[PDB]
Amino acid sequence: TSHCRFYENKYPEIDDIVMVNVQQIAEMGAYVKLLEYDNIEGMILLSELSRRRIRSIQKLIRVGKNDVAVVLRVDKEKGYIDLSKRRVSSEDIIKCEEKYQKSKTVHSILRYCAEKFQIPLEELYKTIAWPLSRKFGHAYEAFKLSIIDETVWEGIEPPSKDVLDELKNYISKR
Repeated sequence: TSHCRFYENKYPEIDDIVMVNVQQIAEMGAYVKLLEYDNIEGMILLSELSRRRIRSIQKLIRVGKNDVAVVLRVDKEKGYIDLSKRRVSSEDIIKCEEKYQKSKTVHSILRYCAEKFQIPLEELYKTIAWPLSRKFGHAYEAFKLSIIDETVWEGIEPPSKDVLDELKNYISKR
């Protein structure tokens, strides 16, 4: 449709560095959404927001803004996810931002097709993006590689040869 998770796994793994958007700041901590996992809910309790004891949170974290966090716990039965901002090194922030930007581009591209050819976005991910990602590490890389090498598309069975062409074609411009 118009939204779908970036990766194959529904939930992130522990120790994963995810990009998040801060929805609000409660008394227990911050509520955020995982931009890369179709906006599922995640929490960062106070002691994990920083070392200091804020007692004036809206000062350190600004609502509506993105941020980087590490996954500490994941309860798949209830859908709860515990994250930390504290523990993220400055290097992790840079790596996370780079990956997100790439995943964002891939998504934006696949979205173009999803609409145009009127097909469910998740099918394209399952049929193009993830498989390519499984082979070249990240779909974004495969897309760039495809520009200079057709052998990339080998094995990929799109929903219809028609879409694959519009894709090959779209990746070219810009």
